[PDB]
Amino acid sequence: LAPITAPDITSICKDASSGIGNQEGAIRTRKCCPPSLGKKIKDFQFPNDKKVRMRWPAHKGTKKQVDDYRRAIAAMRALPDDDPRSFVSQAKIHCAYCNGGYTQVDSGFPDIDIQIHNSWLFFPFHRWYLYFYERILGSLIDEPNFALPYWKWDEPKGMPISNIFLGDASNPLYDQYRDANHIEDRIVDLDYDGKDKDIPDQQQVACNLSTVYRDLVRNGVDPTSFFGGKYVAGDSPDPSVGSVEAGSHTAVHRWVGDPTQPNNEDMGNFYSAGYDPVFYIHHANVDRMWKLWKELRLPGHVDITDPDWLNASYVFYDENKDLVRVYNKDCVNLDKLKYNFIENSKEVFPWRNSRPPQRRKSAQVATTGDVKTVEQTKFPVRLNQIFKVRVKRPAVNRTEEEKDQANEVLLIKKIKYDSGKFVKFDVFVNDKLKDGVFTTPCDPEYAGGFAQIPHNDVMTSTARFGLNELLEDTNTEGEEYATVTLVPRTGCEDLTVGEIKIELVPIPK
Ligand SMILES: [Cu+2]
Ligand SMILES: [Cu+2]
Ligand SMILES: [O]
Ligand SMILES: [O]
Ligand SMILES: [W+6]
Repeated sequence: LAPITAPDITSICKDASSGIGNQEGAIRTRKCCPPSLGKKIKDFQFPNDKKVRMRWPAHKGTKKQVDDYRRAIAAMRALPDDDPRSFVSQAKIHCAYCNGGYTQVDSGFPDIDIQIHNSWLFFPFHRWYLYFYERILGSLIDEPNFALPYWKWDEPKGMPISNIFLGDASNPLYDQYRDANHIEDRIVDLDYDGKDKDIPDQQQVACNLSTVYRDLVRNGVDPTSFFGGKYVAGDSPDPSVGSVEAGSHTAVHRWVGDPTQPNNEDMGNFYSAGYDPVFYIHHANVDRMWKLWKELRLPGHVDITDPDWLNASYVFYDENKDLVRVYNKDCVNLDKLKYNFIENSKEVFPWRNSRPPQRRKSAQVATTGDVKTVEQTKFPVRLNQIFKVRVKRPAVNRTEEEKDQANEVLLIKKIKYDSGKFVKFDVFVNDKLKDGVFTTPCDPEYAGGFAQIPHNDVMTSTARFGLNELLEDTNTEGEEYATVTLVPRTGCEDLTVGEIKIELVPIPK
């Protein structure tokens, strides 16, 4: 067993040096280390809160919920910087853990950094991060039952940035370093690639709902595909990045960050994202997606039970300025963490049925055209342009019972690129429409994207796309090969793909 283990973050820490493409021009500090107060690290104890903290949609808060949240951020902003509870200290936590603050010295690897992103540590780390953040905010205003808002971008009216975050600096929830084009009641683009789409609001809303369905159902088919790939001590730069992390979560980061800043600060980069209050509220909904993913009660939607994940741990300051070590295993049950999320109390999530519409055969031509197979192709391949290839399937016309027991999964492995820049490419499968056919940004042929916030230690990544639905949706369940189109969107000039294949992945019970 070799679980990732944060060191004494007050003894072992160094300025952030990873994932920041323009350090010279950086708007925020790279000195992201937490203050040293001489505290001894204590083990986590489950909270004894009387009530469950009920996190609320940021666009539908009561006057008290908004005022308390505003009042708490104000108090946090007033704290001396060196206070571990301060506005700046809380932002630096993200920078320390995401941009090279710590090493794996406690595991016996002092020359390897810890990265909690692009791995199965993604969800539980941010869960713990927010747990303490919330409890700190509550303490500052003496509200024992204080709860964060969440950015419900899975709800149409929750998709624009809530107006509680807007205005000027007289509003504590305001951040000047945001994309000026995206703060004027504009609808978030959950599959943003750095350029505004020119599409009707109704269509952006519909595709956003399809993005949530894609991240949580179409591609989030099991723990590996949803949480991200296995990451243990000794592992130096990926593992595979999860569906939410490389999907809606990354899109929102780049959508909010100010593209006129050198690293698209604040939200556009891990090192600066925490200086925007909306960052935590975005991640509050990401945290909620883990809960929703379980609540779907679909096969494969189970929590990780690998000891190497369960026993991984981080260290945070709490509201008492004590150092607390927390483990992944202790954050899986929200009841025990004494918070949850106000839900709609309706039959269904608004995105629950946003599976792309079935492609009509009348809209398709016979074949995907003249295209070579993976075996006829020389890898690696460069994505300086669109790349198409036929991938051998492990089987054709699988039964519902077989599809119920294993996901057919497209693997794009050995994705090599400079990660000093934001990267995105899109993936389409069995695209073969007749000329003239109406298309949208969320057609059934669209498998999703690979999107990566900068995290240069070149870097090597892996993406996993679910095909059980898509092959049905494109009428290609009987075809021996599946035709894969990779479409570069940004940062792919130097990017290389080393392996492409399709596998049957048994659904874990
Ligand atoms: Cu994030
Ligand atoms: Cu993060
Ligand atoms: O993140
Ligand atoms: O993040
Ligand atoms: W319009």
